[PDB]
Amino acid sequence: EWVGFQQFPAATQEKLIEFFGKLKQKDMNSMTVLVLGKGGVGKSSTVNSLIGEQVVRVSPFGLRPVMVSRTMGGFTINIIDTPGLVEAGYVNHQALELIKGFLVNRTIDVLLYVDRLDVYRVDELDKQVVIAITQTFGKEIWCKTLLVLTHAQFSPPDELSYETFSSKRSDSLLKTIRAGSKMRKQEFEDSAIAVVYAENSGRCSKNDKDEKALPNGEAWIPNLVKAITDVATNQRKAIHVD
Ligand SMILES: Nc1nc2c(ncn2[C@@H]2O[C@H](COP(=O)(O)OP(=O)(O)O)[C@@H](O)[C@H]2O)c(=O)[nH]1
Ligand SMILES: [Mg+2]
Repeated sequence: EWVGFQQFPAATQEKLIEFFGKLKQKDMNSMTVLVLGKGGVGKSSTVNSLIGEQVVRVSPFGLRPVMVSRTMGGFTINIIDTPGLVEAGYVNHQALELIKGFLVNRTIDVLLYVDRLDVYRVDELDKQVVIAITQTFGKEIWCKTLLVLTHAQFSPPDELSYETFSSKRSDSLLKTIRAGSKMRKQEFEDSAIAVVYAENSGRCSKNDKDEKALPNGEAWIPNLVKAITDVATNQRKAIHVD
């Protein structure tokens, strides 16, 4: 049993059942979502949120990946949660061979590249991480990618709007994904990487259906699974590691 699914709001399960069924007609009855990111960004919390139960560890401070599989009515979602890819402000190459080792003989259907919304810049390290992922998995992982921005409930401090701040922050990271993967114009706009927002804090405003809602009113956990279901299905080739 997927026990976390009975603890979702009534309207979140209505939508999840509707998205899993839309896959079960392309004859896909399972999918593998890899979760990659720097430490601190909320990768483990987004897994706990998606699964609807506390299944991976949550911390302000390693070491092996953990696969989390749940089945609901003929459909299997496997989500791999990884160590942070960063340490001492340098790309951690060991955490990357551990993730690489756990993925040999697996088919990755979606990558969720996770970062925080609530951050004012991107640097060399952010690009060093994009490049290490490209060198590990191939430029093709970015055709199966979602940019997932946690802390979505943040309020920019400086008299500057939520949509101005977040479209700048998104633009930033997508431009860093492009440069770091050294993809050409045509290849980059034809992976057309979507940006989805996450609010994992228990402090998170609910909408009128008890769904964890973004500042615009939308149940972010349905938005995330619609988007996952879509990359899993966009008919770009999936990433088999061997
Ligand atoms: N407010 C808020 N805090 C978050 C969110 N996601 C994660 N956190 C917090 O950030 C810290 C790092 O979380 P974790 O999920 O372990 O991220 P990881 O290191 O990438 O696995 C924890 O103390 C979390 O509670 C979010 O969406 N909103
Ligand atoms: Mg973690």
